[PDB]
Amino acid sequence: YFQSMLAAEAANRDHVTRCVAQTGGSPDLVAHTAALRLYLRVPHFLTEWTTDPDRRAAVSRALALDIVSMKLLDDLMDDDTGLDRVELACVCLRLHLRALHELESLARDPKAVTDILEQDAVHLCGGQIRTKRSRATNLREWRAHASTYGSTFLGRYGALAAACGGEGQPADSVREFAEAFAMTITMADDLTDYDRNGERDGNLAHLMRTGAVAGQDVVDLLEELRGRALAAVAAPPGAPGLVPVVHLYTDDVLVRLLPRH
Amino acid sequence: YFQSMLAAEAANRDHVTRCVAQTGGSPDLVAHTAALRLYLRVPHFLTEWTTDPDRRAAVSRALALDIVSMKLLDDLMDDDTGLDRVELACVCLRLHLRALHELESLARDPKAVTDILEQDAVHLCGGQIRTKRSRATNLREWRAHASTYGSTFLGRYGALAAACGGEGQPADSVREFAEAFAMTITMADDLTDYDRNGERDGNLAHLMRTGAVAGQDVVDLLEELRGRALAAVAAPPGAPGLVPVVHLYTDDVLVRLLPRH
Ligand SMILES: CC(C)=CCC/C(C)=C/COP(=O)(O)OP(=O)(O)O
Ligand SMILES: CC(C)=CCC/C(C)=C/COP(=O)(O)OP(=O)(O)O
Repeated sequence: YFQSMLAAEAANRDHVTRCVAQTGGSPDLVAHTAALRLYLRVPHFLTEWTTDPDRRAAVSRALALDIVSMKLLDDLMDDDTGLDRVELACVCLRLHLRALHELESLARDPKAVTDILEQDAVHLCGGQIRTKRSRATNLREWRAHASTYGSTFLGRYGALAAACGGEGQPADSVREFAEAFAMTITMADDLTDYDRNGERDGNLAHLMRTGAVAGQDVVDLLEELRGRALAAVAAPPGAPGLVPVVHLYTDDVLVRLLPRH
Repeated sequence: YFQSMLAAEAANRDHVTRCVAQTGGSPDLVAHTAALRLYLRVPHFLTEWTTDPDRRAAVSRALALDIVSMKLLDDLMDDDTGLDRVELACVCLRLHLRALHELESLARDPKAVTDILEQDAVHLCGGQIRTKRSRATNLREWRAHASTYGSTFLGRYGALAAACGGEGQPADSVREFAEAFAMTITMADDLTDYDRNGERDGNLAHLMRTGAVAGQDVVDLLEELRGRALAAVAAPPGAPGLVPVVHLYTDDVLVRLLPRH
């Protein structure tokens, strides 16, 4: 099942790029949203605890919609991309409105969705505002900024994934996996995004390159995140299928990322 | 009651600027969202058909939240403003999430909100994408672009306003008022926004200044929009309180806007 994954990634990549295009997406944007592999695939992982296949394929795409929406919300603020700003915005909002719509139907408690989304919208947002204001300058201090725009971000789709997955789901363990997994990813993004498009202010790669964070710490943490992640997957019932993934990813930062630095 | 209005504008201006600030709003943004008079006031009009005072004050603020959210969504795409992009985005999303949350509680049919929002999200969005792509060059052709980002935009809060206002509301007449009123506003924005911050491509002011639209047509339409608006206010029960407003505004474009051109 390092198949089931790319099949859902293909299925979610299709649903999204079809909403993107039919809304006025340009050939550079449908193309952009189609190439957001990780985002499109992540939903599959968040719904691993979900039993019925259809409802699984269901919530997997719903999440993929809002996740990309959110993504484009970024690209519009970061402003790098080079795509048109007008589209990025509409399409963003479009996709969202939609995810809300579908997620809202796959819910047991309709009111449930808007709950999760609101619960800490202040943390998620004030956290990414301040994150980019007072750029971090040390681990205990980067792992704090990464705990918001990263951990809490995915934490929520984790919760949604659970509120729309169908009763008998380790509600909070799903979230634990989400929040844990998410950070290993952020480190994966920082350790890579320094080399590729030369970055440096607040970056987790720079802070290592200037004795502001010991490589041994980075690792310690990366190893804790696996621990924390693998822990939540076990929680009963348990998501055997994710055990391989958690390793596959954490092992990838360790193997091909941390070495460059 | 050209009082009840500024009192609700003051009440909605407060609710919003308090969410904006507590989320990380900068002193230039809380200041910006506080000065968005029209947006903050419009909700009051959309809930004129609503009987109970509390639920009215209720849905009036809820709408004010998403309306500003949407506004800032713009400012981020237009990109003019000069505020930080990171905030505009977060705060935007914040405010939204919130409006959804409150509106969602003042609903009879929870699922109802996400319905309205989705119903034509493709029209609202594809409409504002294409609107700015193939910039308009004549009335029958500007009044078409204005029929989306403008009419349908407010049409929806109109519908929400009705789905959260409380049974026994001219569901569709509220929307008629919204969509009608909205366009008179857009003309008010174009007829003014040409002089102020020198604009010209697709602008309803330019197209008059180059024989692409006869002033007599502009007026004909402005007069139809009042007709259409005043019509929906009458629809039973009827919103006597809005009759003065509809005039007050349409009469203002006629009196102090159309003359400059
Ligand atoms: C609060 C909001 C609107 C957040 C933006 C959405 C988000 C968390 C994107 C993840 O990007 P990333 O952190 O994985 O990397 P990159 O900066 O390259 O997109
Ligand atoms: C579809 C989206 C996200 C639309 C933006 C929100 C909106 C309709 C703002 C109204 O602005 P306006 O038309 O009254 O004038 P201005 O361009 O000056 O803000």
